[PDB]
Amino acid sequence: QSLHVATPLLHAPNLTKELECNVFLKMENIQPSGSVKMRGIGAFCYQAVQTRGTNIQFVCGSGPNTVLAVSYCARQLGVEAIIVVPKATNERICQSIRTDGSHLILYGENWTAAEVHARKLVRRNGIYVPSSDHALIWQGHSTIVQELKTQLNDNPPAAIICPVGGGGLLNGVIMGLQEADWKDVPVIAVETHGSNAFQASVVAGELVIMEKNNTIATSLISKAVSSKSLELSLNHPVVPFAVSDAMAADAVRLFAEDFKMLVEASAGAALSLCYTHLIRDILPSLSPAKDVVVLVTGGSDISLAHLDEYRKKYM
Ligand SMILES: *Cc1c(COP(=O)(O)O)cnc(C)c1O
Repeated sequence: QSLHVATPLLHAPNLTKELECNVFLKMENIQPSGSVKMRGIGAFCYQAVQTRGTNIQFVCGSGPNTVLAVSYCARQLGVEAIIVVPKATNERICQSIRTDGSHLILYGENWTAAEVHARKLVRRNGIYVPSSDHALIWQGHSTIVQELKTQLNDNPPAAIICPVGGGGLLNGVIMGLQEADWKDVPVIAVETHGSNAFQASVVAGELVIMEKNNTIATSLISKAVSSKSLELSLNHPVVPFAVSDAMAADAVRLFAEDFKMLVEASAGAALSLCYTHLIRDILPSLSPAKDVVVLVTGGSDISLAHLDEYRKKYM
């Protein structure tokens, strides 16, 4: 069936009180490998093996949580994995990949360069695993909504807050909502100002290309958003919103204090709409009779030293 697991939907009572609205947190940090990537990437990897067999090699350099998901899936599926990460990568990320039995290569100043290098390593029976832009990834991610429907007792929420990098998760959410007949549920698509290709693309009505962007929200860096994201944004209620690195960092700190979990600034971006109350400015109708769902995407590009740095720099 699938490599991902059903995850908890936690009530956030201090937030619910503060916001005068029910806040639920969808906990993707519980997935094998530590992030929501397990859904999308799990689906891609599973299908690749069903079609191509177990003599393939998975190849990936497309971001920290993608490579972790690929490493995990390759071990579960009994397949070779070739993984590239930037020269200065978090050591536990490296150890996890080695422990899985993947072949780890250290290369590049950032994840874009790791990806560029990884792409050149794909041989005749190798398959490159993208982070976001593939139909299988969207299908995999869409499983989150089927779960949400059950967990919320078929009551459509007032909004779903969804971090956006390349738009894979976004696409699965919107597609899941259409399949669930929740076509009217707004998705708040959150990015940081440092890399806002989705938001910029919606303004332009075409795919904006960005180079050299950086942000603490590593998994949200993308040169462009998927063409599918822009297409779906025309036919479903989507609100693009951007927050600062300082807001995302503060949310990571607050979530660690409140829920005792360390999540990436990527997930912190979505949580920041609640912690800052900006959600109320976006949806002025919110009331204690209404529900908001935050997709807490998890991620492994976070550590105690990140939290030291965030506190010093942004607070
Ligand atoms: C992949 C990911 C996202 C959203 O990514 P897309 O590229 O838009 O699919 C958000 N948070 C984390 C931690 C991720 O790994």
